[PDB]
Amino acid sequence: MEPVSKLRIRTPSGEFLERRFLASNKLQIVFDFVASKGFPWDEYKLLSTFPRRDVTQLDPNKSLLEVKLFPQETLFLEAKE
Repeated sequence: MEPVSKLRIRTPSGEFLERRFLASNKLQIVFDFVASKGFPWDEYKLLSTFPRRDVTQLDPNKSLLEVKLFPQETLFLEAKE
């Protein structure tokens, strides 16, 4: 058994992208997922619950566990200006 992070990512219009990730995965892997769905890290913020933080500004080589995106997180996509 390993720790898993369950992520839900809300698109600007209100639909949800969902994937489970090993908590050991690097954040890059989460960036890859959103990119794959049309919402790349360089174009869209990934906003967390309070305290608010944009996960696209974190170190992409850090694990989900290290950046505290575990075990369940809903993130909101928002276009970068």
